[PDB]
Amino acid sequence: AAKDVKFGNDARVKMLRGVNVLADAVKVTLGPKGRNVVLDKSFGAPTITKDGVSVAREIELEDKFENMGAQMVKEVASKANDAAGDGTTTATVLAQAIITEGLKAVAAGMNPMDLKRGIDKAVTAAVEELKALSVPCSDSKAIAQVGTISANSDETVGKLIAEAMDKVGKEGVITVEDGTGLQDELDVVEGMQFDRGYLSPYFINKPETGAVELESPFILLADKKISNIREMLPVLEAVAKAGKPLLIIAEDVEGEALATLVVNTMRGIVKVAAVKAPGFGDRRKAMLQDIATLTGGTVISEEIGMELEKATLEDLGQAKRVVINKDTTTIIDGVGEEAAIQGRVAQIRQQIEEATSDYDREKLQERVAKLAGGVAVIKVGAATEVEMKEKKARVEDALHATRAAVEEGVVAGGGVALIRVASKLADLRGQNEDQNVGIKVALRAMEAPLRQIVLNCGEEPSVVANTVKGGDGNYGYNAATEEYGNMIDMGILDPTKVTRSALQYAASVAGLMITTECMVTDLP
Amino acid sequence: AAKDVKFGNDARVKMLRGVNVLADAVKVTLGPKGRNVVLDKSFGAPTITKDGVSVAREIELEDKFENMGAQMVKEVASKANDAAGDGTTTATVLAQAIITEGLKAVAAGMNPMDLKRGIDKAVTAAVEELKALSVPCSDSKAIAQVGTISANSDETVGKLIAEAMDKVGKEGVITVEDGTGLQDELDVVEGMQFDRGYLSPYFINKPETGAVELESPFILLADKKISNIREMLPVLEAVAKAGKPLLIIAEDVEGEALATLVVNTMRGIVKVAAVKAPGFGDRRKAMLQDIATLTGGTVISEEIGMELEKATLEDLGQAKRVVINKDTTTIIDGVGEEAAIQGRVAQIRQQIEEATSDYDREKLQERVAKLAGGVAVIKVGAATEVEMKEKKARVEDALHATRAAVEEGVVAGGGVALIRVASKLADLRGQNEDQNVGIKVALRAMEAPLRQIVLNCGEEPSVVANTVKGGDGNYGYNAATEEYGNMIDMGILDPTKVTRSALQYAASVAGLMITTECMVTDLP
Amino acid sequence: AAKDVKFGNDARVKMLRGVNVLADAVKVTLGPKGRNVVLDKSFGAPTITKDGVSVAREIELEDKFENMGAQMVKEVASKANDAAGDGTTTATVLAQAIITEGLKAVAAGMNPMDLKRGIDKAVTAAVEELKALSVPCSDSKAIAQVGTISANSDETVGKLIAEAMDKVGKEGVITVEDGTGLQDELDVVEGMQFDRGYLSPYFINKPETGAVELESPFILLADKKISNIREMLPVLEAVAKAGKPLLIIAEDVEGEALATLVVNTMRGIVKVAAVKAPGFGDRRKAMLQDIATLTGGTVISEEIGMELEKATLEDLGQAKRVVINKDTTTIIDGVGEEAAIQGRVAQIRQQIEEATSDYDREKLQERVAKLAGGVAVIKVGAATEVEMKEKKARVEDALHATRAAVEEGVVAGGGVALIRVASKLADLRGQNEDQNVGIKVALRAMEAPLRQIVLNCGEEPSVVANTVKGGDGNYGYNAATEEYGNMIDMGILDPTKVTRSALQYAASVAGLMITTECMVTDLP
Ligand SMILES: Nc1ncnc2c1ncn2[C@@H]1O[C@H](COP(=O)(O)OP(=O)(O)O)[C@@H](O)[C@H]1O
Ligand SMILES: Nc1ncnc2c1ncn2[C@@H]1O[C@H](COP(=O)(O)OP(=O)(O)O)[C@@H](O)[C@H]1O
Ligand SMILES: Nc1ncnc2c1ncn2[C@@H]1O[C@H](COP(=O)(O)OP(=O)(O)O)[C@@H](O)[C@H]1O
Ligand code: BEF
Ligand code: BEF
Ligand code: BEF
Ligand SMILES: [K+]
Ligand SMILES: [K+]
Ligand SMILES: [K+]
Ligand SMILES: [Mg+2]
Ligand SMILES: [Mg+2]
Ligand SMILES: [Mg+2]
Repeated sequence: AAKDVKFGNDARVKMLRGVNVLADAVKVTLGPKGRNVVLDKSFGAPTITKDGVSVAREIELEDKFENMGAQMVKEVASKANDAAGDGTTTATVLAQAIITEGLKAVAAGMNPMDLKRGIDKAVTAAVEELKALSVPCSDSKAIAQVGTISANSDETVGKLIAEAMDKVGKEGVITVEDGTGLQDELDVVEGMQFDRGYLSPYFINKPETGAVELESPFILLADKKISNIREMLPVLEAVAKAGKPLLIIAEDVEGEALATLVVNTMRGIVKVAAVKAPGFGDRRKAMLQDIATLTGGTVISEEIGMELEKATLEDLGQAKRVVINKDTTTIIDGVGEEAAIQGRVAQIRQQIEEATSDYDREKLQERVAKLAGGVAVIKVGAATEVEMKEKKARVEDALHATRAAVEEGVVAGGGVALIRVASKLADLRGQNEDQNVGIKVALRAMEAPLRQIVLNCGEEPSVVANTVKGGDGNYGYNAATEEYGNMIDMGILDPTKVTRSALQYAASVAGLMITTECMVTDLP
Repeated sequence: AAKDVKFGNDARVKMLRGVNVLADAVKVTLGPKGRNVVLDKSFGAPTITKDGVSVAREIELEDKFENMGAQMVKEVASKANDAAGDGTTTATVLAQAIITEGLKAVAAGMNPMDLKRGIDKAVTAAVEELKALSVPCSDSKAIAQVGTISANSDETVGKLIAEAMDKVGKEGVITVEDGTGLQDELDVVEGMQFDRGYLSPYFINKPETGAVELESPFILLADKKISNIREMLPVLEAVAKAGKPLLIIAEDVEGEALATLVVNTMRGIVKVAAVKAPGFGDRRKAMLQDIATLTGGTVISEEIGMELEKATLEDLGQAKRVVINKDTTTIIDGVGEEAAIQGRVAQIRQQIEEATSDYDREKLQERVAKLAGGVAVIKVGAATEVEMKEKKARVEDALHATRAAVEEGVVAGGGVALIRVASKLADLRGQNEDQNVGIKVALRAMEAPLRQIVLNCGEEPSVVANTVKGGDGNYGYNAATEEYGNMIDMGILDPTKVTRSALQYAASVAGLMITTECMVTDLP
Repeated sequence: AAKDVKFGNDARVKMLRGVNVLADAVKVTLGPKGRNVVLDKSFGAPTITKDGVSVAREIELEDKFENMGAQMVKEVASKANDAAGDGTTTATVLAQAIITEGLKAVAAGMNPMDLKRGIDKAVTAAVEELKALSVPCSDSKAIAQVGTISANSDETVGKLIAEAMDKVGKEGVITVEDGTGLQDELDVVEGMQFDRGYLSPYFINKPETGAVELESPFILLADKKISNIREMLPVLEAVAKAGKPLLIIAEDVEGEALATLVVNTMRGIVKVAAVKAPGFGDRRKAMLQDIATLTGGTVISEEIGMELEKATLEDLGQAKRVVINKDTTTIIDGVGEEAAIQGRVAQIRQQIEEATSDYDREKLQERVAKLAGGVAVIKVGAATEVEMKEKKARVEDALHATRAAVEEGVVAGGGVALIRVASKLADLRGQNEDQNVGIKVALRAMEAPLRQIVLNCGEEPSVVANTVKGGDGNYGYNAATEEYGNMIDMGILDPTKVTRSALQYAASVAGLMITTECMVTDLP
């Protein structure tokens, strides 16, 4: 309704103070000597986190102007997280430095939009230099290293991730869940396994109790429910009874089919089992074809001139063995030739890139893996729930970080990257003096991350930053050992993707934020 | 509703202060060295914008009177927007100037209604002088220029629009959507293509690309959803003997029909495909006749005496090719008479002037494009959502502005146009001395845009206004380069329509506003 | 609720101050040098108006008593508007004057009830003197003049109204709507105009812009809906297939009834069209016979001993041409006897009385115009919405004023009429001295309008009032030219009816208001 407006430097100060609250809150978590922030939650017990964007998201201020500022820089940490998954704190520190020096330049009466232009040019150039310094991260050693770094110097996490990426490969899927016991644990499921259980509990064939085993069985795949009665199916069972046991996959299996199926499996004339198909309906309908081509069987598609009632023993798929429990169904191997199969693993790759980003990629690469690779799950150990949350957060951080490292390569850590490219951009100049100042502002702000890392140790940022600028190559400061040295040799690695993204995102919002000559909001 | 009344100068001052708050808020965005305003939003993050009407709309003041003033002048920016789409800020600045100088004139005790009379006369003359100064904007260079100017000196956007307008021809449509990646992108679809997919994936001919290609097919156009194949059948048998494929368009095609159709296209009995009609009921039924006349077939209307069972090969439409994928359908080289096409486009032009703006103009011209011209979409690149808002806003501004240039021609930018016609009206006089004063108020106020453009650079407006008024023709001040020169030669162009509009709209509300002797509102 | 009572002068002051607030608010709009009032509105933008009653209606005051006063005198402006349509401001000023001098007289201890009697007697006499002074207003010159005057010296309005009233005659109907473009436009539809559109768009004939033309067709008139009446129809269809096209008018034509009609106009058996009947159920059936006698056709009433299926080729009416679009239908040159036309015109004349003056007259005069004469519509041009409200208000004012003048004639403007009758009543006396004082109060108050018109110019009202009171006849003051002269020759004319009304209503509420010895209201 009724508004309140402020103009010029008067508004810039309020906005800046607002930025500074969010930034000062996020800064303490930066680097190895960084400390932890506690975020209250109304419903439960509090959460303790070193994760930057988690802290940033929770910040909101009275005094609506300061709040506007904070709400604006919150976006840099949020997009940093949503793109890379690590380095949010760094992106925030960069944003703060840029806003500060930038507004300082505006106070000098320099043209703000021109400052923005200079900054953005400086950033594009710096991004080129970054993409240049990057060296591929391939061998499991380096991977374990960047893993350890994103995890705040927990070696176990890095080595565990290196192992997982080693077993299921890069293309393979890796997920992380809460662990029961205190030790971190890595579970790896190979081959075709999907998450659904047996419809009838009577099917257990083994002293394994819940589990069910079928040796070299035949697999039947149906698009439609058997939900009516057992009428249509038995013609297939008659051919299936000749030499083999049988596995069923469909939409669902109702009583009339199930009970009779049970009675026949009990004596049993032939051993049979039935489970729901893996996913939600359409995706799952797509996954039935996966199971089909994998087992060398054919899907029965109601919407074609193949009828559910008529099917022959050759229509069935074959497998070495199959195992079912309350949770998942498993095929121990496909009997179909790898030419056609790998044809389908390759052809699904055209489906891999799409407007759905990672939503499709998790379960699609899941699909690809289940056919070719494997799926992995990391159970994070902790004593208490408050340790559990933070620990798992660092783990997911390390996972994102390693994926980024693998994808875009890595550059020297400890914030030595940005300062190193900044030294290469010293001769860069713009169209006018204002733009020159903008560039110089950006180049100054790229020192921020390192100075903050040093500062969290309670040491001179000026001195360390200088003695680093005195050096060449990967020479940098090791904050944990509080000594200088070669970063790459010390195994301190920043994934290029996260440094690149953090810088890009910081400059994007700070650039716009320093062009503010007016602010409009609701009344207090 | 207990009221509160104020009279005369006592009330005029409150009104003026409010106006001054709205205007001073909008002004900072004026011109190239103009700056940005931040608008808080309850639901989301704040918005950063250089767009004038965007800032104007958000303004509301506590004091009911001041608020009445602001709420009244907000309309000039709004109408500016609804007519031109650019020049909102300018229209606001003109309104502020006229109001200020006018109320001062009332302080002299002059007759307000006569001041309005004088102002309106001066404006009426100035518009003609503008129509004289306006020169055609045709070549892609000029278009690119006005684009660049309205876009706040982003040349890329200016070139993009000129290019697009070149590719889709006149009557072709150009729209802008949020872009996925950081770079700007121009997409162009030529001819008749609508967004619907094949109903069954089994229809696919010539895979991969999951596309269906029909060479010289028959197009079937149905107003109703297709459930049974009985009603469907005769025409299909007629086409199978015909030697040709068949394309289907309806509200939808239900199971029995799809299934029968799929099985028949599979057996290799007939090559067929089916897609939904393009829009919602009135929209789709309206577009069915377009597609019909384009392909020379006749729509089967249950609501007329054609029933689907009775259908003829002549009821069918024909085309050179049709191509369908999961997303879009395309009709290539329809066989419908060029006569019929220009007939229906002409018949749509009567719908073009329809009193309901925005989407009606947008989606109607869209249809036109599909029949004759082509459609284009400009995707705006940005790192973050706030940058996306700023860039995309500037893009639609540049878009409307270029369209305005094409329609009404262009005049010298930098507001040098208004001052130039104002010098031409210097000998104008009215019926009495007061009206004479009104004219002078208008002519003095036409300097405002230029003086503000200069003022936002932090330079003497007085001096620039003088040295410009000393000159003639298109000689003006370049605010970006902060040096003088010919406006047209330096490519600073104001679309004549937005400049003409800004002035008329400003004058209409301000003229009335200075006639206020009393103000009535609710009590605090 | 708990009340609050005040007695005598203490309460009278409270009433008076409120009256004075309403009045001082309305007065500022009086005469040519009058000014404008701004009225806040919660939902939308504020409203700017010179219209008196509009300002009056919006007034309500905190203090309950002052509010009682204002709320009571608001009724004079309201009744003035509801009767005349102009002269609201004048009526208000009269009321304030009368109330003021009256309360003054009450302070002298005069019997209020006697004062009321004196006032009313003086007024009743003053009306006679007015109708004596009244001169016929006929010629388009005069019409244009009083029109222009009520419109606040906008000549275009006077000319437009004169054009319409000359074109459509007096009895003809005139309405006013918001205009598309900036310029005022007068549209005139001669002959039989019909408000409803075609039910099927396929009926379209040779014209474009979706119009249908039938040359020398037959007219069909039905009381009942045609749906299942499809089969009833053909007996008539035989003549339509024989020699000529066909037109249908009824309650409605449902689906499948319509379709058959369309198909035949397509195949080319018969050219036909169908539209809904004009009005709501009972009103409309009366207008059907009008159309019947106009075209020489006969109404078919299912609700009479006219049967639906059987009708003859001669039972139909004939016309030169008919034209239909989405909005309106038009019948050219009915073949019905002038005997029948003037017969229905004459038989409606007892109905022009219509047992009331208000609701019915509006749409009845519409019917009257449509049958013999013609209808006119004035579209009002404006740049912006706030101007549109103001312009159309003055236009509607001028329209009412012209009709009033034509019916009752005109008298000299500038409020010189009343001051002229006041001189004639100088010898008037009552029953006792108090009543005499009342008479003199009315006569004294009749000077008020002129003195206010003068006062809004910032001139001595006393001086102009005296030097005007010194002359005779139509001698008066022109406030726009600010010099004296003959009023009617200068084209300043007040319709006798509005002055007569203003005086009567003002006297009615003011006479009673001064009789107050006590006031009761709710507590704060
Ligand atoms: N032992 C270390 N010595 C020097 N720099 C380190 C060390 N460990 C991590 N860093 C640097 O600190 C940064 C880690 O920041 P962190 O606190 O994880 O928040 P974020 O990852 O969101 O920036 C990385 O850029 C990394 O290069
Ligand atoms: N470099 C420049 N030098 C001088 N005038 C300019 C320059 N760029 C734009 N202008 C003028 O400034 C005005 C820009 O309007 P803008 O500030 O974008 O808001 P709006 O278009 O809503 O008024 C136009 O008159 C344009 O001609
Ligand atoms: N040029 C003029 N000189 C003097 N009086 C005028 C002039 N024009 C109009 N008037 C008077 O002004 C009065 C009407 O003005 P206005 O207040 O706008 O409407 P109303 O009072 O009828 O509601 C009429 O009595 C008319 O005679
Ligand atoms: F504080 Be982090 F590693 F996003
Ligand atoms: F200030 Be704008 F580009 F309408
Ligand atoms: F106050 Be008005 F011109 F009816
Ligand atoms: K961290
Ligand atoms: K702008
Ligand atoms: K008035
Ligand atoms: Mg990290
Ligand atoms: Mg602009
Ligand atoms: Mg009037």
